Amino acid sequence: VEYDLKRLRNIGIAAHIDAGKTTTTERILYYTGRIAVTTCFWKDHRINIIDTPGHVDFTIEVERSMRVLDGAIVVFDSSQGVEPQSETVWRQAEKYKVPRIAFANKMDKTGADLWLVIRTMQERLGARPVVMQLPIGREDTFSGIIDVLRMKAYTYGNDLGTDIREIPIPEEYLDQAREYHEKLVEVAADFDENIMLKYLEGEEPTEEELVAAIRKGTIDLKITPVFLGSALKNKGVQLLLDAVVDYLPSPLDIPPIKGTTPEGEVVEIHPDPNGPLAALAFKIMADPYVGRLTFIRVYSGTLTSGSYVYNTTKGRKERVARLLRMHANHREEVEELKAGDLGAVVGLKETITGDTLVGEDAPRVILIDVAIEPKSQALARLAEEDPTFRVSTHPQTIISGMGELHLEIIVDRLKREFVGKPQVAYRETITKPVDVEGKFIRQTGGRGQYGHVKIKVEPLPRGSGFEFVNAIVGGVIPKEYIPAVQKGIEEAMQSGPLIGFPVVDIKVTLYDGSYHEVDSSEMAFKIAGSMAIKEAVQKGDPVILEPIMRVEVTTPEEYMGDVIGDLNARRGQILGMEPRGNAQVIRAFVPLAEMFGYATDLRSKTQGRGSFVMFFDHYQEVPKQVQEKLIK
Repeated sequence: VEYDLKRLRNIGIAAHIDAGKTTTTERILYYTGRIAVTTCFWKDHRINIIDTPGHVDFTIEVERSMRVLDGAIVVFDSSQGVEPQSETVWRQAEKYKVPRIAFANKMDKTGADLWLVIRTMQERLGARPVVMQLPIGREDTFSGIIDVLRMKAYTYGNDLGTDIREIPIPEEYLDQAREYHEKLVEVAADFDENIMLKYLEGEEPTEEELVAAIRKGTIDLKITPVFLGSALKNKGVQLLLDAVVDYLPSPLDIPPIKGTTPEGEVVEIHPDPNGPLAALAFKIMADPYVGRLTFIRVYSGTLTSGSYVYNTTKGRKERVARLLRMHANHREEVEELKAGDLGAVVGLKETITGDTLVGEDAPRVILIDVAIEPKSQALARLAEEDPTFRVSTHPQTIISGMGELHLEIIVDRLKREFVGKPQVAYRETITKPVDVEGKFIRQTGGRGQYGHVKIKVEPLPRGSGFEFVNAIVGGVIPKEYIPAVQKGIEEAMQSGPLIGFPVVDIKVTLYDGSYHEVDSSEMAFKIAGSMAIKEAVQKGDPVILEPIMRVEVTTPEEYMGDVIGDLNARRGQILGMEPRGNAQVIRAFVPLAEMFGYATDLRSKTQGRGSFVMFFDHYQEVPKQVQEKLIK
């Protein structure tokens, strides 16, 4: 019993709200429960159920939720096969190469038609779908379910699961089954030579050969078997499981994961238990008891309760208090989880998500600027988890960073859990080298001040930051003020001549000036300094730098034209593109500003079938035609 790395099946139920990703799990658990990562046994196997983001988009949450599991059961709404949403899920599973099966749920709701699913899938996703079971009864008749592999029926006595009888296929369907059973028999052929020869003689192949040949084909990604049923009616839930055990991948089925080692080079992280440990934190949930817990996934070696781990992604060392195992009904305190498994590690700090943990003996390996900003308690705890955003000064309340309205996630993880102007982060920098001077003669009253300096600001390559230099020879400006100067210069940078945005990519070279043996002061040289600047800037054909964007739109081949079109209107610079299995993806450059509410446009331009993504790539000027407008 206990554990065998072959008995492990780590899966997540990818789908949508409606499709039934929830009910579908609520039942599974109900069922495995008798006869953020809940685990439950089913027929000799440990099934780890890695809860999926399921909020449709918002990859980085979904990607982690992906690289972390092996299985995946894309469940569909049999009232409309491949609805737009679930496709994108697929694309996601698609992208990350996760082997997967399909569940035609709601097989009793009015529209319910298995083929509708089979038609679509083959069409929209372009998958090679195997039909695993036929249904008996139609929609709100849908009685039992057939197994075209073992050729055996199951009639469900009620919508509760307290009734269910194996029965021979009533002759009503007798042929239909005999038909698809052979199509299946066929498919296998393609994978197990041995099979075919039996196909061609009409020789019926062993149950294993099939079930096992078909499994090979799925883990290979060449196919996607299909099961059907009703979750909120108790029909099929069990079988769906059998499937999971039957054809989904255990950790060793999956290919070793690659890893960035310093010195470059990516490597093979085998699930060798007797190997040096390596794991990944993907979700953190503050628990009522025990508190902040970290769910992980062991990839190589073994982690034991009360041990030390070196989080590479953060240089900090951490001690693993105790370890836990989340069940539906009862947390499970344990002393260790081996390579391939995964669970919650209680007692940890400093460490986040997507972090890489190792063994203080083992090899240490690793597995944004926030261009958009709007207007105490809250941000401190919100800053605890989420190093993405940034509490910022700026001339008085400016959350700043990453994806549109993801900030609105921070806005609602605020005034809910605990405005406006979602605007582009612009910059200002000269383009031609200027030579200036600053001066500050005052009286302030009876105490006279004096501060006079001379600099030469230049255009720094985009990317280079700020560079402050000193040419001052033998004190013309006394060494004790120079820093003051550097301070004022550091203040002027704050609000650019043009539109008042940080100034950047500039080289300040202080080279002369003067002073009054006493009329000078610290406040004095910080002034002429934030003058010599604000001055040299507006007199240096200043510019407005905007965030050119790097985007990844995923359009099926169908609309891949008018997309490259609208996109091109976005002032974007398409630069390439590769195909993503069925559909094709396009990577370009699109000036952030020319991109808001893009989501719903893509939404409309493609029937709600396209999905993009974007990471800040860089800064570039903006033709006066844009600036002229931007200055209005």
